[PDB]
Amino acid sequence: NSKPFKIKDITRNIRKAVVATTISEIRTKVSLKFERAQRRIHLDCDGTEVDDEEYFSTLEPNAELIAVFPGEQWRDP
Repeated sequence: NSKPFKIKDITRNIRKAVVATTISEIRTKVSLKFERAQRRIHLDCDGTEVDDEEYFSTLEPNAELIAVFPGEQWRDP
């Protein structure tokens, strides 16, 4: 294995952290942390979507993520 991760909402005002070993785990825990359903994980810096375990395994510890929920889109600045 597990690693720490930072996840924010798209406006970057809700700033939270999760410990996870798989993308399935991070998604469940991010829903519990944000109290919102069907989290989609994107990179904070560039909006890249993380939707397979292979790319999730390449992520560094304490990588900065954005949680984009249904009806939302990742925002740039």
